[PDB]
Amino acid sequence: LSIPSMLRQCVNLHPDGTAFTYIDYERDSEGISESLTWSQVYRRTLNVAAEVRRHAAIGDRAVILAPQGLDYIVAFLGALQAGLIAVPLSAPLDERVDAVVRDAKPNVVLTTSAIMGDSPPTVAVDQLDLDSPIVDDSLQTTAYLQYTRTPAGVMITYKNILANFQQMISAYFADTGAVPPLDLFIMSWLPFYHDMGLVLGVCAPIIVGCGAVLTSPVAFLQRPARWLQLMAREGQAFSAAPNFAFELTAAKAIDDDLAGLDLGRIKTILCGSERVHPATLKRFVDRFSRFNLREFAIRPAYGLAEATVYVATSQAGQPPEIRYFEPHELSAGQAKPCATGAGTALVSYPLPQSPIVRIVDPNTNTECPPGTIGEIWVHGDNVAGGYWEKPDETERTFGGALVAPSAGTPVGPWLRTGDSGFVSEDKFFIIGRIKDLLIVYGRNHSPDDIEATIQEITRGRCAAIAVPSNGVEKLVAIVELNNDTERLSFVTREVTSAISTSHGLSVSDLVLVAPGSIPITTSGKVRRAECVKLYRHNEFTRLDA
Ligand SMILES: Nc1ncnc2c1ncn2[C@@H]1O[C@H](COS(=O)(=O)NC(=O)CCCCCCCCCCOc2ccccc2)[C@@H](O)[C@H]1O
Repeated sequence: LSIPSMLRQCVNLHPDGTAFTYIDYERDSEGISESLTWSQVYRRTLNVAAEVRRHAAIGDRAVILAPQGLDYIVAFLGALQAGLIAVPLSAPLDERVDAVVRDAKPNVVLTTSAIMGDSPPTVAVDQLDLDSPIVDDSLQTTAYLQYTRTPAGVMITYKNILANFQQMISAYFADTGAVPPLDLFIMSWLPFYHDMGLVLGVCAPIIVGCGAVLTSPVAFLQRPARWLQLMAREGQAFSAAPNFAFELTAAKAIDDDLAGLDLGRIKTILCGSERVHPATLKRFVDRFSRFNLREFAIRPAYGLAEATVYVATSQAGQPPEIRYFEPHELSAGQAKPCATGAGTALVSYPLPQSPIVRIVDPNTNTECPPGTIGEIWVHGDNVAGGYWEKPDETERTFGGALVAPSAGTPVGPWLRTGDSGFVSEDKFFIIGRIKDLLIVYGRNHSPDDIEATIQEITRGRCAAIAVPSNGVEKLVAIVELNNDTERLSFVTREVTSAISTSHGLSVSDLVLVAPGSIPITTSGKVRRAECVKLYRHNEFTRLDA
């Protein structure tokens, strides 16, 4: 039923089995290990549940404001144990944190003494005696709020979680009868305050019944090779990452750091949370196949917080499948398949069985014929019931109703994803986020394709954004370069020409910025939203000024 009850079952079956292992690279460049069996994490959880019960009631929200580590896991679990709606947030570094706190009106804050320095009662869980030897007041419905201009908290129920896990276990392990191997372990460096990192690092170990090897996204960014190192531990690894993490690892990992790594036991590496670029997948597999990385272990995956996490993934037992389409028709709105190597390449996602996806005209609420691009709509029991205390926004995002649905298609409710895609053959494809699209003379260009063009030339971070000006959208590219005045001219004319010939677009402004200037998250590739208003308020410093 609930995560607390599943954790108590983990303790019953395998009290002394290892549940969570956290590798901390902050003091020791090589990582200090600290591990909890099922019984020990349960004890900590119960102690946190006792402490939160002094401050909040069943149903109250509990904000978690801790760094990545075991204390975060035990704050979150202890909150669910005492029947509180957890709110996983990031450690203060912030304005969106106070906006979330105002929205969720929490009755307790769970944090650590270290960031205690950075009103509801505040608990430093590390300063609690967490290993001192009941509180099962768990809810059977709402587990936690997942926060993503006003901050909207996705209500995630235990039903959402279990349904998404059943869909996930079945698609990821369809080749083994929806049974994961005995050898499975979870490895993740993804932040626990993002949906991918929370469901994979914290929730999955309990629901699947395996242990997790965990670390911090700052450890991964410092030395991406550690990711491969930790996945190559004993057993069959299951991990996940955004596309730029695949690129970064292919780029910055030294073959000396990988002395004697066996990557052949890695069960699954999901690639998600952003557009999956075939070129990235090929660079990753071509560079790490030497260590026995299996190509069928790379699994592109699509989802969003509003669907708990998972919507679709590639066929189990096969390497990712790539399809090719004519780009002029793609911008026109039509998917026309073309020969291998011609046109744009898109990762083929098999139409999922559960949840179900449809391609729908956002202006008429009617399905699109195959090959016609529209908005991806999602139906299924993993789709959240709404945004916390936001009835109107809930209605606009979750209340998709299909007019004259096709045979076998529910009328509603549909989750409108904001993503543009199409169906070809019996696979569907994701173009990208609609708000990020560049519309020029009635045509639609995707910023992921523009940035993939620019990157190959720059080898750095990009953002292709749309700046409105006197009734149209103008193309602007924020381009990170390594840090003379001719060399700058070489890159500007190269990139400008590459966008001209590959897209038929004129670049209205190329902003050469230093590395780190484009807003990125720890798990977000680029916030093209933020780029637009940083550029409009002239907050960028160029290298050629
Ligand atoms: N594959 C993709 N291609 C293109 N765009 C993608 C995309 N995925 C997300 N996006 C973009 O990102 C938007 C959503 O952003 S978001 O709300 O913050 N959330 C996200 O993006 C998260 C989506 C990730 C996909 C599935 C992650 C699996 C999670 C762990 C499995 O645990 C298990 C399960 C079983 C066994 C062991 C472990 C989406 O609206 C879309 O625009």
